[PDB]
Amino acid sequence: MEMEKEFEQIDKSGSWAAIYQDIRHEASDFPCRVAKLPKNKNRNRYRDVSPFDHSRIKLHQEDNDYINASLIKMEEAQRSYILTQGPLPNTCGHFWEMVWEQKSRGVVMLNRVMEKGSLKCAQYWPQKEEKEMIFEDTNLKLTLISEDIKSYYTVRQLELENLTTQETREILHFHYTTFPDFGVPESPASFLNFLFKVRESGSLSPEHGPVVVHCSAGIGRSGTFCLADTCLLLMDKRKDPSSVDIKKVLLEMRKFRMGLIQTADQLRFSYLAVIEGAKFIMGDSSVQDQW
Repeated sequence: MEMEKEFEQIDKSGSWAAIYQDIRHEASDFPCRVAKLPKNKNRNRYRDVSPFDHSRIKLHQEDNDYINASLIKMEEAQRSYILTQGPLPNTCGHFWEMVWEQKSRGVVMLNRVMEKGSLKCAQYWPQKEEKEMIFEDTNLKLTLISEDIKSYYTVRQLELENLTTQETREILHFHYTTFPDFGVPESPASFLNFLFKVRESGSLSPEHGPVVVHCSAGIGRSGTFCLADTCLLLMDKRKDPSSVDIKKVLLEMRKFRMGLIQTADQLRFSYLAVIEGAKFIMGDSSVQDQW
């Protein structure tokens, strides 16, 4: 496959930094006026990571409709993702309101609450069955239903209830707990196994609203997850591991949210994942068992 030729030639000449810088230079720049309004300062985790106005998710409140979240709509792949920052202590209600209004079935969390000894995300889901959470501002109730903990990720079944209406929904929470503080995993196997666990759940499927994906800023690891998934989908649709250009798909996604893929490392790991994942896509269904 042509992607494996490119990977090996970029590696051979140690120009990943150069390739990645090129992507930074060519990436879209759109306005983020609403994110930057004074009233929204405390709704943003990082001053340098903002949703573009044109693709931002709007909350359906007439109060303040702002949340730091972007709709990434991949037209050809026929997949949509919402990428958002890790909820702040004051934005957990907004987060779950978005999940509700967007009709999402899955939340994919790619960070730990604490990394590098600092808090990266608020504790926005309940950790015990008997202690549900109520978000008074958005009138939603959230209850931990079950939790399946594996060595490198955890899946939880949550019940989200709209207290206004009393309709309830099941949300699946996919928590990848072993993406390293620095660098990236040496093997994409754990990551791919995770992604396919999300896929098998139905969470990425067209019957539902777009999956919600976040890490701390919602661009690095979040970008890696969506990039790999979309690339594998395009390869599957076309059955042509050669026609799928990962740098172009990445640039396409960056039309919808800035900064997707934060380091040359994450770029290289993205190639790694797509290359290894394409073995499964192309008819070798046994590679999933070895992941």
